[PDB]
Amino acid sequence: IKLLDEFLKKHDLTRYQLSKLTGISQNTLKDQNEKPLNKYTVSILRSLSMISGLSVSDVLFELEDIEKNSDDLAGFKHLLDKYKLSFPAQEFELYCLIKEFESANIEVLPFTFNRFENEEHVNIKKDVCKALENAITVLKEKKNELL
Amino acid sequence: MTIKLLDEFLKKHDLTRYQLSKLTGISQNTLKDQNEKPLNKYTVSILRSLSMISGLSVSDVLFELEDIEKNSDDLAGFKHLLDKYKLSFPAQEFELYCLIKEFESANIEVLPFTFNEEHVNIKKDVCKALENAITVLKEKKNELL
Repeated sequence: IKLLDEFLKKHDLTRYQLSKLTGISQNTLKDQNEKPLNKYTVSILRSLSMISGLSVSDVLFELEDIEKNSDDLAGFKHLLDKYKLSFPAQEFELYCLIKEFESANIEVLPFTFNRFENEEHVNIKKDVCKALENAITVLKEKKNELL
Repeated sequence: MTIKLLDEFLKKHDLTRYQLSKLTGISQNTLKDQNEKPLNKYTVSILRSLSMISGLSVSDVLFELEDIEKNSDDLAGFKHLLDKYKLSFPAQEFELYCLIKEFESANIEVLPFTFNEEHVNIKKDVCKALENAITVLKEKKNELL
């Protein structure tokens, strides 16, 4: 999806402009465009803040939000796309936990749902919400065992 | 001032580099290297690891690090001035800090502001000096946008 370009495009900006403003080379920025958010430096956040008018904090949040929307979310993307559901706060919380584990070099095995998808549900939205809350809880408990 | 950002952060949260290394598997010598870096070199990965161990959101971690950095920054000459007269203007100091770091991220040097007129209200006058300097950097930035 290319994270840097998505942010720039959201604000009607280009890597062309960013390169002229900052002196950062065209190929460096093409590289930057391929990087996952975990590789972004505060320096790049500051450059984007400068050109976009957003605080550094708000730049990071918009990039997180863009990344979150293309992320596998450890298997939940499939479930959310399939059933056409949206739980913004919970999805973001799950995303942040997943990225914490990644930053600690700890693998997060995908949540899987083959029994869930091969069973009847009274309310699918309620049931997926519950599954997402349950996944958040397991990841919090997994984190707690490390602290 | 070349304050050790990582240690200052961890110390404020009763944490050590040793604990951070335990959590993340990042070797203690790598964290010693990390401790020597200015904030502009910090990755989101590091911010996330600090968020994980501290219980603070990534946003709150970033802001704490920025505040630590800002409070030891030369502020293009204003630190000496602010220290001399024992004055504090947190929002204005931070806005000046933010602009300076924007320019540094754009490989643009900010030379220090230079400073015997009469002052009845030194608080007020240094505050305007600071506000004036902010405007200068904003105009300099606007010319580039």
